[PDB]
Amino acid sequence: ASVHGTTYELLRRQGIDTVFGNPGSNELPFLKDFPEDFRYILALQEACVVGIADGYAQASRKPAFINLHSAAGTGNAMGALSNAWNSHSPLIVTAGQQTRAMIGVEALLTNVDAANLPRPLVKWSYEPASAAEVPHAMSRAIHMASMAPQGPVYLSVPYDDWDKDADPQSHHLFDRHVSSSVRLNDQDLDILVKALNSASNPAIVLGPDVDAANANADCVMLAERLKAPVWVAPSAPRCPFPTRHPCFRGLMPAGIAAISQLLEGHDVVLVIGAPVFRYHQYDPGQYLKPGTRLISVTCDPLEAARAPMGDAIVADIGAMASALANLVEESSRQLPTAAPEPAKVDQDAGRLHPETVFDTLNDMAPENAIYLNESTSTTAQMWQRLNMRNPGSYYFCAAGGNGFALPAAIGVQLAEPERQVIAVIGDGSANYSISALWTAAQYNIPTIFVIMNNGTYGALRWFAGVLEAENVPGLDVPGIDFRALAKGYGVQALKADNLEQLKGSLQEALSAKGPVLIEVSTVSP
Amino acid sequence: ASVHGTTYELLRRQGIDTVFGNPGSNELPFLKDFPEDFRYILALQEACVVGIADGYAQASRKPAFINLHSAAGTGNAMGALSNAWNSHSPLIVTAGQQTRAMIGVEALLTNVDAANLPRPLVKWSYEPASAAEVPHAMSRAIHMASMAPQGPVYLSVPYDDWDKDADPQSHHLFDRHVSSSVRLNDQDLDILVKALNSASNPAIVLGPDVDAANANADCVMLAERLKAPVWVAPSAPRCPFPTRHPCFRGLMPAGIAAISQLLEGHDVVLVIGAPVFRYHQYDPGQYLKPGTRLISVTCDPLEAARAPMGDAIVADIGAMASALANLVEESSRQLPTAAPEPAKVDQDAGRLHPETVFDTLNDMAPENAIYLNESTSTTAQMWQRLNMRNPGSYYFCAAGGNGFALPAAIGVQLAEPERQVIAVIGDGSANYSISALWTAAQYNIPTIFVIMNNGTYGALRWFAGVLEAENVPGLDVPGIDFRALAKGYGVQALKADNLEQLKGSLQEALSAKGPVLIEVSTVSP
Amino acid sequence: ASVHGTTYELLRRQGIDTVFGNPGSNELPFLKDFPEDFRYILALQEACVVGIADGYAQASRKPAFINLHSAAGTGNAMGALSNAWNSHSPLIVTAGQQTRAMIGVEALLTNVDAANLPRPLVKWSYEPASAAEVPHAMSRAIHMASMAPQGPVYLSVPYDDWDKDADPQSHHLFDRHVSSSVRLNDQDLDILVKALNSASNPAIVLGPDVDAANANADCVMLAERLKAPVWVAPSAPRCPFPTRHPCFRGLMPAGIAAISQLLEGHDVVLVIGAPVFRYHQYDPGQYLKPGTRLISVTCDPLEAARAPMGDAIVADIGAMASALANLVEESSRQLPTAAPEPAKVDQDAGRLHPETVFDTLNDMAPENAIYLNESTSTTAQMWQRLNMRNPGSYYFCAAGGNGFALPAAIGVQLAEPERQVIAVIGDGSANYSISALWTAAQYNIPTIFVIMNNGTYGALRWFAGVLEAENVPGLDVPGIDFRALAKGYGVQALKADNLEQLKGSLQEALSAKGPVLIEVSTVSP
Ligand SMILES: Cc1ncc(Cn2c(C)c(CCOP(=O)(O)OP(=O)(O)O)sc2=O)c(N)n1
Ligand SMILES: Cc1ncc(Cn2c(C)c(CCOP(=O)(O)OP(=O)(O)O)sc2=O)c(N)n1
Ligand SMILES: Cc1ncc(Cn2c(C)c(CCOP(=O)(O)OP(=O)(O)O)sc2=O)c(N)n1
Ligand SMILES: [Ca+2]
Ligand SMILES: [Ca+2]
Ligand SMILES: [Ca+2]
Ligand SMILES: [Ca+2]
Ligand SMILES: [Ca+2]
Ligand SMILES: [Ca+2]
Ligand code: NA
Repeated sequence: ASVHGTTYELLRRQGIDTVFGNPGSNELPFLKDFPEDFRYILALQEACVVGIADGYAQASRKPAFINLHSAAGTGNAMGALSNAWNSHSPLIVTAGQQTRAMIGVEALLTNVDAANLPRPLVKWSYEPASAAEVPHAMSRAIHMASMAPQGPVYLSVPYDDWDKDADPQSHHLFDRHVSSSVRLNDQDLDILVKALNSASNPAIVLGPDVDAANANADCVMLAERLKAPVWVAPSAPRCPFPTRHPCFRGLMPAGIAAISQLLEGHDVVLVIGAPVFRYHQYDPGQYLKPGTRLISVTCDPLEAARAPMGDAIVADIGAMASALANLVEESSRQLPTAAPEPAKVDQDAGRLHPETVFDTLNDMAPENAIYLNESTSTTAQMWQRLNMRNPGSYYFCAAGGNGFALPAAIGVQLAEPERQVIAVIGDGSANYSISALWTAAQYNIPTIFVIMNNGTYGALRWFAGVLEAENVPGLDVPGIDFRALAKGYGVQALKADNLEQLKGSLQEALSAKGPVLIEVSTVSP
Repeated sequence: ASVHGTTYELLRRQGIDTVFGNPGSNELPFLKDFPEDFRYILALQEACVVGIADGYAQASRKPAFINLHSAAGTGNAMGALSNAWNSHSPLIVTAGQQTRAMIGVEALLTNVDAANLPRPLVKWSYEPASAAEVPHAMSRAIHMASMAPQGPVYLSVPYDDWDKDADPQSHHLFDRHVSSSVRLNDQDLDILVKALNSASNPAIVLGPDVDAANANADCVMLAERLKAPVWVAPSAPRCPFPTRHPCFRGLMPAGIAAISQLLEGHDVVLVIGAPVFRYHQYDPGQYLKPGTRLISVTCDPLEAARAPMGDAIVADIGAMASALANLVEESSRQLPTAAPEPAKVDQDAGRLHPETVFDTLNDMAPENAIYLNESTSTTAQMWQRLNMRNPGSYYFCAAGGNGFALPAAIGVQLAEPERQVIAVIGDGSANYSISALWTAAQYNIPTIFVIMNNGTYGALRWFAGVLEAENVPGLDVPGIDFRALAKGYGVQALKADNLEQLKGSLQEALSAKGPVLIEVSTVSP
Repeated sequence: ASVHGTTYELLRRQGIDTVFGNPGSNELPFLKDFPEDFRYILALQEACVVGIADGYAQASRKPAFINLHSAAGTGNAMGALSNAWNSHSPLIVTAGQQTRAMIGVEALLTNVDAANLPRPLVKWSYEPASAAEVPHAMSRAIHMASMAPQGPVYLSVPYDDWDKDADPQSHHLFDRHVSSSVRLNDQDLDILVKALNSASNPAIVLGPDVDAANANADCVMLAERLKAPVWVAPSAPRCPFPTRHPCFRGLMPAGIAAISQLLEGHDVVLVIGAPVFRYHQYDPGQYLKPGTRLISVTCDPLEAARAPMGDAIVADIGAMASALANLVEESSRQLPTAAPEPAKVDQDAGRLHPETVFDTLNDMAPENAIYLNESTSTTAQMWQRLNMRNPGSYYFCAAGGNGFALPAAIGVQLAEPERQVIAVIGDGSANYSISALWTAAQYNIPTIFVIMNNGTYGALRWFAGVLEAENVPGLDVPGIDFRALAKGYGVQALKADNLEQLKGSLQEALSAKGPVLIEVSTVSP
């Protein structure tokens, strides 16, 4: 067998059947004779390729396979890898290298010092020392991406390797099963459970790895047993809990003092599947108030090490959530009371308030819709106004890097063909990965893109106000016609200048058979 | 003085007056109170920011200053840095970091292990250990980018540093002058000159660092004195010689055997300002034939070390070209005969052959036009058909990374307001950095963009044919309306489906007062 | 509180009370006002410092704290870190940096790009962005070294940081408890247990992480229940099993084909706490024979990913060994039969055969002796001839790097004051870290050093024979007087030229009150 044949066999035996890519010359020997059981998803720029793959991996809860071109293609994807690192996304990033005989001379298209290029945003990064090693290196990449804590990995392959003979012993790779589905030992788990059972006023904080593990339902059982309020950890990349459940208390503010004040009076705070914590604004004060102690369950040693307070347990979130939910006592305390609905903001017949947009989406969207957020000044309102009952219903750029949601929404829609994806993206953010629209058109992936057009980088105006910074350039983005961009890439487009038009546009989009972009004129901040 | 005030003073004292950027939260404390004598050029995605800055630096022959956001913004620019590394572009890349007090916790927007992120594509990469060090670190960045061999550098700055007090001793930085304008010692230079004077059939090969040094005219004098044919080294990022001068012989083929065959019979081959050599296709054979010896003058130790043959001298290209041109004897040999004009290809009333497009551009464009090339299957024809008399007249992605020419053409046009820039970009390549169009519209930078639309990644079909690779996915890019994309970003747009319309479109574009995009229907390969 | 006071409080609250070091100027602000409850162990060269700390950490099963000087001191320790990486040794390596105000100028003693220096041999490597972050960075280092898979970490601290004010919120660091004591979920653990219970001819292979976890006794119970033979994985850094237990089968040969042949006929091979596998010689063939399947339990994702065959589970070795030992059925198969004693080799009245030395050690040493091995040509005989009943009884350089055993034996003896340590070290290996002898003398740490003096690098002669390599220089090390070296560093020294003198020398050494070196004249290979 060739390295080509052996590697595609390994991939299919490990459950991989899709290549997200933008091709180049070093990759043609890999892509040729493309197997009939695989499918290739082209995107026009590598941030788009990786964003699509990332949404697909996060929603499908399985690794996604990517093929990029050498250093320039890898480099174009590096901002997307920033986000994937902070979402623990299992991404297998492969890139083609020059033929081994010209790597030394640094021929055009040589990826120099290739393994160092995507560092520090990958868990593992490698270029094999010979062609026959390629399948074994691919096996390493698959497992490194997939083991807890999941994350992106990188493999560079000289183009001449694919046609070489494989090692006959590579067959031992095909059916390897690697598990990290582990939980705390019984003795120590009993100590934790007793601490939770004994707490007088526990609180629960959940992060993205809960949703990645599909631990959401177990966390609902845990919160119901403990009679405990539940928040989402700050800067949330995913939604780990039903947002209208009576225990839900919303998105935590991303500040040190704000969080310790919120937790004041809670004796035990159990954090599951989050860093402790993804603060943003500097809001100095106490990490925790006297009387509060914190216990974190995390799948990532790096998160456990860097928490500034609390105890930690490094284990699989699915296994731990299941065990805790099933072991804790039912407390005799009263179940928390559901938060009241948000108020309707006043809305005239002109430009839309973001609150109106989210209320209207909540009214019109299916109950199993999936939302993505890159409308960066409106996140708090989004979290208050969308009832997200089901797992896998929300994604936000985990590193804060714009350019995620537009492509990721396409990947999510590919992963979840029966759940309508609705990406709510600001006019600023829409540009970073605009060409991803083309992939939705070409493959008829029926994502709805809602562009919140207020003419400015609103979240930067917000932060400038926090800093009391004046005379800052570069904050306005006038003069973009998003319907023309959508037409450019073959996507049906609508505009909503007022509420009547927003309702009409959403009704048309929801009954369309392909992707649709709606440009919404929103109020300037 | 604050670090902010001191750093802008250093920048202006070192000749920097423009910030190319896409802002974020960590950068607002740098950008605030933006000085009145500076200008800020916004682009909508970081590949665009860096491409614009790169074109500006290459055309202006001076460093360009960039400001990006943390890891995600830096990462989005990494493919652009691939190209800048191989063009020796003097780019000062700055990125904002989180406040020092939350770097440890890895708050949102922390750039983890920041200096390793852009490696291996930068000459120098650093995050200062204290606020007061920032001006001194900026000084290092300026000089590292600017000294031979020029190239990109990276500086990460915690956002809280800018308001801190500067070191009063930072004033010693402001007027430092650093020179690398050096040439081989007299004794050894005399030996080289005697070898050139003695040669029976010398040849000259020129690379991009000739054009970067503005050594072009000196190289013309040298070639005229030596009566020697002149080629351009393969995979050429710039044009180092007048393309209708009698000595000019065109772009070398990017293959080992092809080059040694071309040089056969030349006893001494003098390479100036090029790697030896940027081959692409694998074309194995002799590096040089018996009877040919090679001497390379390069500004880059890495190029001198990796050449597989020849002697080398590491020195400034401007200083060496001037010295050689003025020291060599005038040979009594006959001056080489100019190459004949290319033939007109047959052209019917339908889709355009690329050769027709280039002939028409050559007929209609001003004599001091500047061209950029990202029409990757048509490079050889472009080189044959455009008379480029002047320095600074051609740019092509030096690492082969698509996404350079569209933004770079804007930067070049900014650098050269009196020379009409015409970027010839394939339909595939146009997408990588499409949002750069917006910057041309907003700042009214009157670049002309000629989109060669053949529906496919033609150069990849070419390489697949070289490999005899079949059943490759992802090679076609149907369904893009470039006039709608241009309208999306505010750029006037025209379409040319035939030669009559191409002439009309070019006449309109050349008399327009702002940027113009022309979508040209070209023949499918 | 100062950073100094806060950091020593963190250290003592996390169980650290000893600093292994070689001081320098950048470290004096850390070491000053040294707390009375700590002790400082000086060694004369940094390979020695780290080797001592490594033996201490491995034997004490807890992290060891090291302080080295800047880049040169860190660099001198890098070979020792090679070994520590492959033994999963929890080492907290700190090094002093220049004052922040001169880092930029690169004053003498600046550690440039410090965090990259010990890479790739550390799990985590960092220099804090401010003085107030130092305690939090130290907390990260402690936990990163200590969490599974344990390993070395690196922290660089500018010397001016220690006297700065600490953050009052650093107290939350002091009592953090971080656990990685995890095991496979119940459902999947039951599947594994059923597979073991069902096996017709199981085999067990154990590696060093068993001994690190003190899982040895659980592995004895497991082997007795399963009625299974037990080997030690190749290139063994530790001894995980009693070597005279009836199930024990010895050290595996370090070759692919040799291992698959050894395992032939075993239907299920359970590997615990080892890489799969640390082969040495290239012995190509089948990784496993038909009929054998492999299951690995490893604490290290990197080991699970790179195994070329088998299933894997990533979990804590102590927790998994305990669970398996207690859950499996007692098989009705007959218990394996103990291996017979090794034969006595013929020995005349002259130079000693290594087999004689090991037999004599086994006869004379206490039953709870601890051995170290850096007599590299005699490892197989050592493993056959020493009855090691107890955990923590054997150490060998895990990366194969000479210079470990001499210092490590001192650290082990410090960790285990009531168990006599006997380091068996070749004449070649003894030189790498010879100055470590001084630390044994100064602190009266009563290690016995047995120098096997055959005049040559015997293991290299062995490998040269495997390669059929001739005319190799540098293999002989004549002319070293080890008694004079021992006298140089204050250690009592004896010589044994024959068996009578070996017995007499060992009797004297075993009844000495301090360290003793015995130079043994062994047969030349
Ligand atoms: C890759 C990248 N570049 C720049 C930024 C900075 N950035 C920018 C540019 C934001 C503004 C986005 O504007 P929008 O129109 O999408 O939404 P709002 O107007 O609601 O903020 S939010 C933010 O953090 C970033 N985080 N990531
Ligand atoms: C960043 C990046 N991604 C992908 C490629 C691979 N690539 C691609 C995708 C080419 C085709 C460009 O198509 P075009 O329409 O711009 O021009 P032609 O049809 O004339 O080739 S040429 C080439 O090397 C690359 N070099 N750089
Ligand atoms: C730091 C280091 N340097 C060199 C070696 C090479 N080396 C050397 C030099 C060996 C010979 C050791 O000789 P010895 O006298 O200690 O024992 P033997 O004569 O029994 O081999 S074994 C071995 O791998 C190494 N592994 N590590
Ligand atoms: Ca098919
Ligand atoms: Ca906006
Ligand atoms: Ca002005
Ligand atoms: Ca094309
Ligand atoms: Ca004391
Ligand atoms: Ca020896
Ligand atoms: Na990098």
